[PDB]
Amino acid sequence: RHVVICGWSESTLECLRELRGSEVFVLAEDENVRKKVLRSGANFVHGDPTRVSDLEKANVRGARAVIVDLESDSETIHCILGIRKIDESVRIIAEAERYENIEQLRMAGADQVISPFVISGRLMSRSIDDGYEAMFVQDVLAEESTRRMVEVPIPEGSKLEGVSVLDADIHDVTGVIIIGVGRGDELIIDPPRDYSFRAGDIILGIGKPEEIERLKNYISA
Amino acid sequence: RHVVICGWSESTLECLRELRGSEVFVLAEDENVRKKVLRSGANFVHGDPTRVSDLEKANVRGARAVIVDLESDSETIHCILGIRKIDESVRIIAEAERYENIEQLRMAGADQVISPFVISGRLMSRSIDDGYEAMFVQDVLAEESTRRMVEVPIPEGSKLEGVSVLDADIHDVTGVIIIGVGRGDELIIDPPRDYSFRAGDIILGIGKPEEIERLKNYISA
Amino acid sequence: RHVVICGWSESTLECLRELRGSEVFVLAEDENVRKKVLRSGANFVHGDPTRVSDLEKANVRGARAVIVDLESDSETIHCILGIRKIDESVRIIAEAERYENIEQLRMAGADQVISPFVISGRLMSRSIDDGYEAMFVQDVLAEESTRRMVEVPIPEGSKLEGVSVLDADIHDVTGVIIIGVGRGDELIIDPPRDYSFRAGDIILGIGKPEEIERLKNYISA
Amino acid sequence: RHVVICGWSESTLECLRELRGSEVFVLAEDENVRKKVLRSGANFVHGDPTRVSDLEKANVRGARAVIVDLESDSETIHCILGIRKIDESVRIIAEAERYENIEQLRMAGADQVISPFVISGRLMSRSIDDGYEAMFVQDVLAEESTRRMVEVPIPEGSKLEGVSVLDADIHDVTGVIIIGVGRGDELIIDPPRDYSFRAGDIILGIGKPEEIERLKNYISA
Amino acid sequence: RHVVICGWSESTLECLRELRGSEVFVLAEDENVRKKVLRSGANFVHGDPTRVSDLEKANVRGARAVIVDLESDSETIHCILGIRKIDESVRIIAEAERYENIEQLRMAGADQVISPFVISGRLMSRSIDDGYEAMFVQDVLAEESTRRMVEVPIPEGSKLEGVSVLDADIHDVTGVIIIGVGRGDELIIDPPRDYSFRAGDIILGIGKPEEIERLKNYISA
Amino acid sequence: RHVVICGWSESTLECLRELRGSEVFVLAEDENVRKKVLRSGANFVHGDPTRVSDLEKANVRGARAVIVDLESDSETIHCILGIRKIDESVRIIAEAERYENIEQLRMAGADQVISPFVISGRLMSRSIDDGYEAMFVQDVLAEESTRRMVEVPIPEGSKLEGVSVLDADIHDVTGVIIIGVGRGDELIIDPPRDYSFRAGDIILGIGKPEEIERLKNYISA
Amino acid sequence: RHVVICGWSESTLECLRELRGSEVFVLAEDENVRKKVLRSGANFVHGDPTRVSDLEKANVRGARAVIVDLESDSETIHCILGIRKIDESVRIIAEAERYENIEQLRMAGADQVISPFVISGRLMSRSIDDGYEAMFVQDVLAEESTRRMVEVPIPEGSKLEGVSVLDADIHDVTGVIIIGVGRGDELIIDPPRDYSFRAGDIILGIGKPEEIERLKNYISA
Amino acid sequence: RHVVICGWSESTLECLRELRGSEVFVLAEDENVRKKVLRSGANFVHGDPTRVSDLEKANVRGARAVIVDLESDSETIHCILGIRKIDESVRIIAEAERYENIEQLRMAGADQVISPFVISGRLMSRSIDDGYEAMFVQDVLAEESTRRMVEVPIPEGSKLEGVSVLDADIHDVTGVIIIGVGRGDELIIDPPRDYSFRAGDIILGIGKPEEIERLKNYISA
Repeated sequence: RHVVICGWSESTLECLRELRGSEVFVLAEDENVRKKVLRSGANFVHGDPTRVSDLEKANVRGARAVIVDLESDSETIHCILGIRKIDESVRIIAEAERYENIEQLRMAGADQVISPFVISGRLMSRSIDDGYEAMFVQDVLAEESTRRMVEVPIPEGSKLEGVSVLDADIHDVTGVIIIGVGRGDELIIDPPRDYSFRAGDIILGIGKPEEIERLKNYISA
Repeated sequence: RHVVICGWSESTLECLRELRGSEVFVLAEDENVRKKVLRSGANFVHGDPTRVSDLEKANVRGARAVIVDLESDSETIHCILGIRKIDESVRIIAEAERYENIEQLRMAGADQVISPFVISGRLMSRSIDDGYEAMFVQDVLAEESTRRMVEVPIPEGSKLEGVSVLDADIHDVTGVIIIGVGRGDELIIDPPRDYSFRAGDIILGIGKPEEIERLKNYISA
Repeated sequence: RHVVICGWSESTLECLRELRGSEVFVLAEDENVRKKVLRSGANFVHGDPTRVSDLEKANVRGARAVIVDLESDSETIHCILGIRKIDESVRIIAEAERYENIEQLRMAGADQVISPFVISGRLMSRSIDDGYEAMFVQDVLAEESTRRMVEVPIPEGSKLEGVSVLDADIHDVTGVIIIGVGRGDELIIDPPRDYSFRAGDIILGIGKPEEIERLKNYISA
Repeated sequence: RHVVICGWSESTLECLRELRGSEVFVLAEDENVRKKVLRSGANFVHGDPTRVSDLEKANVRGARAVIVDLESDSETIHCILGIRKIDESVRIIAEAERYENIEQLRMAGADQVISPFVISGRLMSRSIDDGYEAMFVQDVLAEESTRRMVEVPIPEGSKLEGVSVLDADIHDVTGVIIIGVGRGDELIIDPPRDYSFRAGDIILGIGKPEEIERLKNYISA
Repeated sequence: RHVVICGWSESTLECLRELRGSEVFVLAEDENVRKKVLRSGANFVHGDPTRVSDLEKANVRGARAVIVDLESDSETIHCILGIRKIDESVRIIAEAERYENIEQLRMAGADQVISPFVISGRLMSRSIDDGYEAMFVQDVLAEESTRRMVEVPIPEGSKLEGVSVLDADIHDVTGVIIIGVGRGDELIIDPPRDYSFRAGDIILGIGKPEEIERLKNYISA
Repeated sequence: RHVVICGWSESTLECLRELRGSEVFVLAEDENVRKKVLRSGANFVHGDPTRVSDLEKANVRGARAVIVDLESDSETIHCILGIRKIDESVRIIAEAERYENIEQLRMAGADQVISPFVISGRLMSRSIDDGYEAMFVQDVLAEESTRRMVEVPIPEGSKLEGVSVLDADIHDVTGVIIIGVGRGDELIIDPPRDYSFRAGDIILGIGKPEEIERLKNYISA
Repeated sequence: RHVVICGWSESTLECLRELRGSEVFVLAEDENVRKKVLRSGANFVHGDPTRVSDLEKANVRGARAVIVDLESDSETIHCILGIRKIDESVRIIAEAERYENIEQLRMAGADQVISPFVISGRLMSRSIDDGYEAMFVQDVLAEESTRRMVEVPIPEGSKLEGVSVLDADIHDVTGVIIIGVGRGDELIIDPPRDYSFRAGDIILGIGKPEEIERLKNYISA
Repeated sequence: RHVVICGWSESTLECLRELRGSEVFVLAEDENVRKKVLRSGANFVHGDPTRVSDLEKANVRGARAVIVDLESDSETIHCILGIRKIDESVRIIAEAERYENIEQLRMAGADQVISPFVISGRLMSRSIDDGYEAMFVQDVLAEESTRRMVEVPIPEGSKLEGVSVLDADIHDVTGVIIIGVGRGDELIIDPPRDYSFRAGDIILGIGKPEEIERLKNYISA
């Protein structure tokens, strides 16, 4: 199981910061891309990511996950549609440029959508006056200068097994703010006070390196 | 006061959903852009955002804010530098493509920096396995489908003035998670338990429309 | 109610041979297209037919039909999807370039697809030796030099109402070779001999101009 | 005896679906085309198909057939002219974009013309209202989902030799709709009832795999 | 009756030095050509000279003559074919780039071919050693600096009517070297000594302007 | 000694039909040109013909002749200027686009100018009415179908040495029309009746292959 | 007497900073240049500066001076040649890119040559080590921070008329470093100690605005 | 230690006249640059000199100097900033196009700036009338035909150590016109009469080669 990236932008370069060590195949039609992809220590596959026979050429079936990021949403959607006809199980992460098309990328079959231009534009217009939101996003989601965001799983037979959010007191015990809990494909933001934790649940929250460290300790029993 | 936009992408289009009805002047060299900018109900100024004389031609001095989003960070930086030479007061929001260049846009004189490709790429790599963080960002920062992030100010003569975060009990009172407090240019994420609120402080948090309303009530009168 | 054409090619031009006298609106982004479109006696709408806001600008909702034929299947698919989110009733006729994408075009929401490239290329390989098929296609489906394909509806109170296909004996009476009968969205090619006609049925036949005239009379009053 | 293809499009790619296994020379001047051609399993000769020296380089002389599909009818007509100047015998199959030029493709020398854009354009305009015709052509000339078009010869000493059309009663005996009969270079569509079959005639008809198979038996032995 | 020019090169600008005073319509697709064509006191028609409807648009039927000079031979031919399809009578002067195609221009329907590239290439290799031929062509066919080639008609009731070439003694009486004599469509280069002149014959030969005036006088009245 | 060719048109390719078997080097900057240049059996030198160091690179000093035919007159002139700067003796044959620049190539330092565009334009305007001149240029200077122009040298101790033009009676003895006589750098078109031939003079005239052969014999031995 | 400028660059723009107030015609091929030229307050003529007819359209004849700065030395040379055909008197100032062509620009007819790329590259290579030379040129010929270069003429009835270099002792009297002396068309840098001044001689020297001011005083009255 | 050059122009070509034989590495993104750079005897690094990772790859750290001259002031500035973030010691020589940006190039960290466009344009306006200045610049800074600009160090134990400019009398002794004295980073143009020389001072003068040679000897041992 390996990672396939369709298209190449700064996004997919930043993506290879955390996959550089894993076998990554980049599928793009432009030749000039070969140089850049090999600069990042990834495999390059020359072909058209909108063509079904070329998606297979890059082992899309049986692959760990596919990241789609082409030059228009038109191409991005069409590429997704191709993957779903090749393998309906493989995880698809795709970038959406236009807001209109977030819905389309999902209906094409993308598992998770990323809308960086929708965010950017929204953060711009809000930050005209103040935009403390903007510098939050910049410092937590972009730079992670002091704080980071974490997905921590509750392991089987955890200390928090069957413990309500109220009793768990996660924020004061560990320092991490609890944003929400994830089960399956579903995230419950700001969970009810008496929600009960299970093994396999995902805790999502903001915290510094140490507060995160305390969190991981606080969970295994 | 009016808003000047340098360059044109989907970001700046998405940006105009919120200023649509305000005096917005878009400065770009490409002729094809006039067509789209007039489609969005904004003014068009034909010039080179990197040339100082064209920046003045677009009323950058004494403008409310300038948003900089050009085709490369090279240009973005060069544009900012031109603005800082016309007016060192005017608020500058700029989007950075490469990570290495976030530091540079600040040194050039940008007030708030946005890094959509840094976020996008980082979200991509971590969402290969799970990515509940990814769908959080998607549903609150991008789509605002159920929840939203808010900046509410503490009015002069507030009910919460001189009251600590522990005493304020804002989470249990209103439903809104308090992420941080802004004073001046400084955002304090997860503020000290005994931190004292002042008039003019900005509350940054996540909430549903109703939970937001209860917060607005909870401050004034 | 009018016809909207997304994109411009020789197909969409040949299409105006039969609507030449109707309000046809052509939506395309390339400026060069205007000149050609106005030489055809057609309305031109400048815009991106993959952008929902531009499709609506072209009065796609409540139009007679939308013809989609863009530079790539990628865009053609995307366009269809956008139309389908503006109006799910409007009839969509779309041209597929690649074979793999005929079924993508239907699953996007096009009511009728055409694969001129697939027909053409398949016909090529088959005409290397003989190819009486190719000259059938050319002389009947392209030039209509002597014979034509016809769709003739069986009107209310028709002479043929409730008459069996063998009993009707249309080929020997009229001259027209009956290929199939259409009801609703379903075409029964070579219908069983004991099939009954109803008012509303469509007869699909090959025939000479006089032979077709003879059919129109044998049906009504 | 081998096949020469001048120009590269989705049509010529679809051609090699049926030619894969035989010796094909593809002549175009774009280099990008080498890649797609060798992964299609054909020989590639880089050069200008409108230039006679390059056509000769591509073994047009004494080829089984030459298929011409260039970017404009200008080039396609010029190409055919060249081929006829090298070899006036070789079967020329050429694709006409514009209607006006179908007449010219023949006058230049092409033995059979295909006009995909003309067919497509006409099917579009017709299918606005109903278009059961479109879905016939789609499901028999393109997809061959249930029915196909056949060209079966009458072999030497066949059961049907010297038998009249009415006497042969082919539709009822076999299930196949007889469209026409080919003698020499001409197709007689809907032949007279008393037409006599000869060894060497070609039957052009519509039928399913079983009906087709029944037809081949019905003639020989 | 008026002159129609397809395409635009330096040739066609030089052609206009002697029609400037007549109505000339240049038919080209390039917008840039408009500026140049109006700088010569010539009319501009915007259109595709290989498309028959654009050819008709520019009054090709009933035009005095059509000059065809397009960007490739492929086109020049296609253009000529279109003109011949509108009017089989109209005089066609066509410029030929490749030698291969001098034949094809004539078969397409050109009344006179000009092959400046062929002439030029031959003069090049020829003039490496000597090329006295080269400076003749330069000084008589290009510059006409002292001499020039003449076409002079023999008027009705001419002093030369019925006089043989020997008896007429033209070179010695007038100074004009006779190259040939034209009747109908036939050009006799170096006419035999006993060739008899007729009213309507064209004398073709080289001469200074005084030698030409001498000939004019020597034939008429 | 060898031929150096700056630039590449159909002119230069035609030029090579007569040198094919000589070491000819084509100096051009374009990569596409390599293909075509090696397709004619010529050598490719990659350089900028207007850059003197690249000019030297291609053995311009001490080369038999240099043929200049670049894409604009600005370039052609420039080139000629470098070659003259590298060597004032070397034979330069140069093609002229605009009439304005025939003077400029000669002053730049070209030995013989060819102006096919000027010739072709004049022949166009001329041939609207008649143009028997046109078909002469076509059949004698371009195609040489039955006649051609010759340059025949008078050998040392020729039978014509010291014989006058009248006494030589060349036309009547040989069949060749004499146009002019070449001495040194000077061409005397239509030489006076009493011009005395010398060993080294060049007879320039039009003739059939047999008429030319007759002349060669008539002069020597 | 007005100024014609051929071609547009930052140079010709920097030029108009000192000319704005006088009649300037700018001749350029590119349309985009119009807006920037009228923003600079000079007349713009659209046309080909390498063509005589267009140069005449731009009023080169009897202009005060013509400045030539086209995109290649090729064009600049051709351009100058054209001007010299129109007016052999007009002062031609031209900019040389390549060093090899400075000699060509003069031989073409340019009165003064400026070689900014040659000065630049030369200053780049020297300054690797020290480069106090680089900062002199920058601070005197470019920025004129504290000092600049002067050309003060010696008027009729001059105090210095007939006085020698040693006796005039110009540096000690005025602070101005005497660089050279202009007589006719020729500058004598660092003249003999006993050189005697004349009215109309031009002094070329380096100085501050006060030092320069004293020199003007020092000469007249 | 070696020299790194970012971007390529005739400036950087002229630069290699003085380092031709030294290890020069040229960093540019355009493939086409490769061939030109290797014709100059320099090394080519393929990369984007605005990307920090690519400046690193070019060994910018600890290089002798870095010369920046890119397509636009935007890119030139970005480059300098990248270098200063890699090494804040390395000497940066950069070329500025626009006047506004000379300010910026230094503020980005360039040790020495050159503005060939500013000089050139300034000289143009100045030289419309006379311009002996321009011919100083041309013949001394550009061509160096008779006289050169020089930087000579006063070595340790110099004859001139601690001698004033009045007492040194360098102009009358050696013939070189003393312009300024350089110490550290500062140039004192036209130094005071009684300025004392020190070991390590740089003398900036204008001299003939013998004049300069005479200075080198007057200065040592």
